[PDB]
Amino acid sequence: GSSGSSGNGAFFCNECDCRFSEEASLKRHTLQTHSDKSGPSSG
Ligand SMILES: [Zn+2]
Repeated sequence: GSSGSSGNGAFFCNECDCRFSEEASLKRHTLQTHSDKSGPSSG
């Protein structure tokens, strides 16, 4: 798919499977859901 598409919604989490209408909405999820320090972070 190339630039130009009816209706926004082209942001899907890379780590997990999800969708977000806005970019800001996704970014947050990525952090909250997948905190920068979660994997090696025992807790
Ligand atoms: Zn995610």
